[PDB]
Amino acid sequence: SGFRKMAFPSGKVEGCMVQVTCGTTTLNGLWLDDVVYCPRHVICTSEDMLNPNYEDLLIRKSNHNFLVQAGNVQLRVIGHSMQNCVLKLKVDTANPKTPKYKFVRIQPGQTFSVLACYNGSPSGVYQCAMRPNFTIKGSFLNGSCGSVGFNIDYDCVSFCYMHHMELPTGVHAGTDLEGNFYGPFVDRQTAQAAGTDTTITVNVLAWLYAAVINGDRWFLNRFTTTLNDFNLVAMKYNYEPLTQDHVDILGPLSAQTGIAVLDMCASLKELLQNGMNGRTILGSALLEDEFTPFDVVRQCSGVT
Amino acid sequence: SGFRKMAFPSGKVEGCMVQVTCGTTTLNGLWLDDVVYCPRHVICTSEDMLNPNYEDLLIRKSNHNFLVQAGNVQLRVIGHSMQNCVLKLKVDTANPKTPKYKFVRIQPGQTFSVLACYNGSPSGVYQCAMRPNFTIKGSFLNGSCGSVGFNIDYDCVSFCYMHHMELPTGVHAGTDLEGNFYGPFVDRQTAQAAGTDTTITVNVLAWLYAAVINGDRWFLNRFTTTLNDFNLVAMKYNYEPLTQDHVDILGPLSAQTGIAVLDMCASLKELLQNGMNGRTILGSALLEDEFTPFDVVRQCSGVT
Ligand SMILES: Cn1cc(CNC(=O)N(CCc2ccccc2)Cc2cccnc2)nn1
Ligand SMILES: Cn1cc(CNC(=O)N(CCc2ccccc2)Cc2cccnc2)nn1
Repeated sequence: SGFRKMAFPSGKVEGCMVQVTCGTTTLNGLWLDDVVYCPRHVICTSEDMLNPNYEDLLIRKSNHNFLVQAGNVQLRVIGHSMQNCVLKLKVDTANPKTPKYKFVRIQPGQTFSVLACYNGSPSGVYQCAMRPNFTIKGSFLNGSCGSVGFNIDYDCVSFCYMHHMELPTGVHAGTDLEGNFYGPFVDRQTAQAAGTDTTITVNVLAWLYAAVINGDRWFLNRFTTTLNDFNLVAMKYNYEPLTQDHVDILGPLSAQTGIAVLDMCASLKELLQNGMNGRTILGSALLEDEFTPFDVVRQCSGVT
Repeated sequence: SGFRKMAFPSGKVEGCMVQVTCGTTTLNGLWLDDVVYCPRHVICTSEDMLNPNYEDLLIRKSNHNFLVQAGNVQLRVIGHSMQNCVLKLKVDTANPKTPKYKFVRIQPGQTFSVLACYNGSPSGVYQCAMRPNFTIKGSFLNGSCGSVGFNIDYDCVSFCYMHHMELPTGVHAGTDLEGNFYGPFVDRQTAQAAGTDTTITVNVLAWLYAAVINGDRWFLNRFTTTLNDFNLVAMKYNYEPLTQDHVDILGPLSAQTGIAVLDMCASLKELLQNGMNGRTILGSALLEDEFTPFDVVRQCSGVT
C-alpha cells in the first residue's frame, strides 16, 4: 500500500542524453539511432531570442558548428535539418544504448516522467501532467532545454515532450519530438499567454479511487449525482467537464472498489463545495490531478 | 524555476536489480560486484513469517536453492551468508553494470530515491524521507522487498535502504545494506509499533526557502523569533526541535535569500499557529518536510 507521485525508471532515457553546443549556447540533446534531437534555439544567442528568424540563423551554421558530446566522446555531425522547433543532427554513429522507442503526441491531462538534464547529464526525474492549457509545472533551470518527457510500456519508451522554455509566469512549455509546441507557444522571448488552466477531473477521480484502495475513505458519502449535476459543480470550480469517455476509463477502478463512478463524483462534489476541513487524502491537503486512471491501476498493480 | 519532488536518475541502480527465488518465494536482489544482496525473508514461506528462526531456516538451504536471475540470464551461486536481516549470495560473475557505490546508514530526516521493483524489474522511482520514527511512507506492494533506496553524488551511488516490510499501519520498514533495520522493527509477522512520528523542521524551513526562491512569498512576515520560542511552538505541533546544527545547514539558503533563519522560523511559527488559510506553497496545501537543505540547493542549482 501507499501512493506516491512515481516516475518511470529513467535508465533507458539516461543512455540517450547528449550535450549539444552551437557557438556559445549549450543545451541537451536526445540521441536515438543516428539522430540527435534538440531544441532549435541552440543556434541562438540570448540576443537572437527576442525575434529569431530560425531559417536565417540556421543558414549561417554548418554540421561542424554543432558539437555533440555523449558522455566524454564526441559525435561526428554529418547532417542537420530543422523540423518545426527541433533540430535533427544526423551523426555517423548509432547510439548503442538506443532503447525501443516511439514518438507520441500526448493529450492534455495525460502524465509523463521528465528527466531534467544539464550539459547532457541527468540531474533528476519527476512525474508531471500535461496541463489542460498545454503547459507543464516542471522544475527546470537555464540549460535544462532538450530535457525530455516520456512514458514506458515494458521495453518501449514513448517520448512525448522536449523542454524548450519557461513562461514569465513560471510554468513550462515545450514540444513533441517532431518539434510541434504543445499549446499556442512560440520559441521567442516574448510574453505569451497560457490559457486558463483547469483541474483534470478524471485524474482527481482516479486519485480518489487510489485513496479508497489505500484506506483513506473519510471522504466517501451517502450521496450520488448525475453527469449533468456534477458538471454544474465542475464548471463552478474550474474542473474539466466529465464525459462518458472519462466514466468508461474509470470502470476498472469503479469495479475494483465497488464504488460507482457517479457516487465517487458525489464525493468529489462535496469535497469541492466543503473543502477538506483540515484533513488529508493520501498525504495531500488538496485534490491531486496528476495521476491518470492508468497510473492508479499501474501503481496499485505493480506493473514493471 | 519550479519545485518538484525529484528523484535521482535511477539508471545506475536499474543495472543492479536481479530477481532472487528460494523455494516458492521470489523477491528483488541487488547485484554489486560478485555479491547479490536481498532480504533474508526470501528463505521463508508465508507460514514461516509468524516467528521465523532464520538461522534454522537458512541451514536447510544450499547455494543451488537460491535462483538468481539478471534480466534473462541465470547467475551461478557459489556462496551464501546471512548478515543481520540480509542474505549475501556470492555469484561467480561480477555485475558488468556495477556503478561506483558505497553502503551508508542515513540519519532520520534525510531523503533518498527508491526504485520500486517486482520480480527483479523496475516499475518506478520516487523520492522520500526516512521519517524521524525510522519508517518510510513508500508505495510498495507484495514482491517489492529487496527494492532499494539510494542517493547519487556525481558517479557514486550511496545505497542506504533495502525494503523489507509494511507495518499493519501502511508505512514501510527496511534495513541498511548491512541488514540492520532502521528503527525497532523485526522481520516477523507481528504487530509492531512505529514510534510517534514528528515533522522534520529543518526540511520544512528548507522548503520555505525553496518557496521564496521560486516566488511564493505570501507567508513571509514582519516577525522574528528565538530558537527557544520557536521550539515551544515546534513542541506543540509535533515538530522536531530546531538546533544550531540545523540553523548552520540552513546558512546557504539564508544567505541566498537574505532571510535570517530565525525570521524564517517566525514565518513557520505563524503558519503553524494560523494554518494556510486555504492558500498553497509550491503547489502544496500543507507544510512539506521531504526536502532537506541539500536537496533544495541541488534542485535550485541544477547539480548533475
Ligand atoms: C546555455 N543555455 C542557455 C539557454 C537558453 N535558456 C534556457 O535554457 N531556456 C529558455 C530558452 C528560451 C527563451 C525564450 C524563448 C524560447 C526559449 C529554458 C528554460 C530556462 C529556465 C527555466 N525553464 C526552461 N540554453 N542553453
Ligand atoms: C512472493 N513474495 C511474497 C513476499 C513477502 N511479502 C512482501 O513482499 N512483503 C512483506 C514481507 C514480510 C512480512 C512480515 C514480516 C517481514 C517481512 C513486503 C511488502 C509487502 C507489501 C507492502 N510493502 C512491503 N515476498 N515475495
